[PDB]
Amino acid sequence: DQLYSTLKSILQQVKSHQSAWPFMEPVKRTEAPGYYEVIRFPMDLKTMSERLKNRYYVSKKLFMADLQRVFTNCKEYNPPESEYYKCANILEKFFFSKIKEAGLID
Ligand SMILES: CN1CCC[C@@H](Nc2nc3cc[nH]c3c(=O)n2C)C1
Repeated sequence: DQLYSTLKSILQQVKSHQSAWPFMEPVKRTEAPGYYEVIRFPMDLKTMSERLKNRYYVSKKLFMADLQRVFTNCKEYNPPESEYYKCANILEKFFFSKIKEAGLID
């Protein structure tokens, strides 16, 4: 499917970005105790990859929602001057640029 091919490319490019390291896998309780009592809807790029392979992203408004949740979770949990917050904004920019290059639209 062409939609699948585009999203996989976009996601793979996001996963390769230098600023994607805080979001590759789910937050661990060891890394942030009590995280999962504040962030009701966790999301990460591994979870997104599996969701892509399982064919859950039948639309753009969907792939966007999951990836945006990653950023909003980080901005809600962390302060603006932490490296996690900084990484979210850098990666968000890159993401939106990649969305434009592909002309991905609803
Ligand atoms: C799998 N692990 C590897 C290590 C980094 C972790 N991601 C992460 N950790 C902390 C700690 C405080 N705030 C955050 C945060 O916002 N994030 C996204 C994911």
